Amino acid sequence: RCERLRGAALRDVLGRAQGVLFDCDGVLWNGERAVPGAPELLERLARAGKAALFVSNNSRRARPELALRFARLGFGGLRAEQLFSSALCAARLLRQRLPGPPDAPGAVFVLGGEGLRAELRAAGLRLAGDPSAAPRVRAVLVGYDEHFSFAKLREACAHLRDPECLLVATDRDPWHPLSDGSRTPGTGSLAAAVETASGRQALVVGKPSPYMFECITENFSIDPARTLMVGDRLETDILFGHRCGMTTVLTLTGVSRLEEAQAYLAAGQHDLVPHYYVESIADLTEGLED
Amino acid sequence: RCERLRGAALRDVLGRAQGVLFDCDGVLWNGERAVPGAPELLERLARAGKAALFVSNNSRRARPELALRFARLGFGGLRAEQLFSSALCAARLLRQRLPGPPDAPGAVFVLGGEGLRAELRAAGLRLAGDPSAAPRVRAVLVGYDEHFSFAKLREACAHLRDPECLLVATDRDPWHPLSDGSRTPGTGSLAAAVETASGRQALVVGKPSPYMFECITENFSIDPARTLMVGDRLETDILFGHRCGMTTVLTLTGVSRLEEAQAYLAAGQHDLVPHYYVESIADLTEGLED
Ligand SMILES: [Mg+2]
Ligand SMILES: [Mg+2]
Repeated sequence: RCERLRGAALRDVLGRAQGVLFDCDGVLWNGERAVPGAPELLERLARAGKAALFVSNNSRRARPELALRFARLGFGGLRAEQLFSSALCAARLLRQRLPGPPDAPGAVFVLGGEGLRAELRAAGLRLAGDPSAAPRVRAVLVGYDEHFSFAKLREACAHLRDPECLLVATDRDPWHPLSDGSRTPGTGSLAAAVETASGRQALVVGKPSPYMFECITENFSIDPARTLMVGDRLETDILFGHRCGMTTVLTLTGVSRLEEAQAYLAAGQHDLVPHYYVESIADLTEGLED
Repeated sequence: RCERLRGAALRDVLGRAQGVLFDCDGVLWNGERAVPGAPELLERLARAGKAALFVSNNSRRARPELALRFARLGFGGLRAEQLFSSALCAARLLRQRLPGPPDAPGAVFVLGGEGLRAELRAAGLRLAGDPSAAPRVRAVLVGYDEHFSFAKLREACAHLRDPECLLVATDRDPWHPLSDGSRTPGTGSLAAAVETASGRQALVVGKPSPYMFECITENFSIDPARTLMVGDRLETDILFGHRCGMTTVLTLTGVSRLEEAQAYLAAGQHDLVPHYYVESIADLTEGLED
């Protein structure tokens, strides 16, 4: 129904909620700059005894470095266990799913940087291109790869020739905004290249995939009916929220515009329609008030 | 109806035809090896006074080097004017369509090698990355780019931010077979990456695009109702043949299997169903016989 969230309703929605899931970029901050009032919403949520957790499709950085951004931008006492990234969760799914014999479960061919590789190793996954004592490659992982090349695409497809080799994508985010006003290509753009050349569909880890929620709920009980999902991207965070059965809030500090959300409601595409919208998440603090 | 082409029917089909359009790879040859009897079909067609022309989605080589392959593999007196490649035709469409003011029609940002660039220049197109006297980039061309990188993908999308900048793809061939038994990623795989990151649909030049036929018929009159289209790929050559209104022949020396064609006929997908099939194009010579 895309309701602007204020007043009596806002107080009710937040009061009933046991917890809040926050996308990060476009939500808490944009580039170098925190959304004013965002850290203090988080303080007021802790103080109201409502759980905050964070869901990021970022596969560029391992958790401990991704956590750094919080403090850097004025988000104080957040513990790394509150942060879930597609990198963390890709590492976890591969451990859960690697198809090979117990004695040698398989190597993962990874398209991604050093942060992503760390997470994978941190989960006990063997990587192709790590020094040998070559091991059979049993999954291809496509992450945000700034050094993506045709040669890598060619290698990924050679591995995927074996149909028992998994294809995994961290996310399908097509592109990402930068401070200046330019976009960077996303993982979804690289996944599309790998899918097309190999003739395969990827297993997607990050939002809007329901697996990202399975990853959050390994370490925490979350009743999605009592949880809010807050994000800036309709096709990522809002869609995620719907598939998980959460009340969705669109914040207008990021990628999607209100026009796009109103378009989808008129088209009846209810999965990409937010329950609520705030101009920025500093607008939710008012509904917690002492 | 997917009829195996022989006997009385074969003699009739070839007798009525004024001309034949041949895909090259998987049709005339595979890798280093000519299909036996293929050069002599071509001799017998000339001798029957039936026109042969050649249609290739190849954007790797400029015409004069692409022509070399013919003689190299025992295809004698073929003149370069009989050969149409997506590279040649991409060069032509860009000249026809570049959106800029008469005094400076615009530079083309190209994802492709030295062969492709030559064709583009040979048509009088200005290239980004050629030395300056930067010129405004008014088209992005995605060809077969063996040196494709994330950095190039990022640059192509920056150009495409301007919506008056054209997106052009030479072809959408996802992958290509090699002698050994491995595939190389196709242009379609790189086009999918560029499309996804930029949020745009490419203008496609090569088969199955109807534009490839417009490109052939600039230099030649072809009555498609009296022309045969022969290829190995259902989704490329057969589909092309259908959209152009030609009688389509599948040859079994290349990518598509007869099973795949029979599947599509049962699914009623008539555009990807060949009129006829031969095991190899050496089987058509018999229907010309003196
Ligand atoms: Mg976001
Ligand atoms: Mg072919």
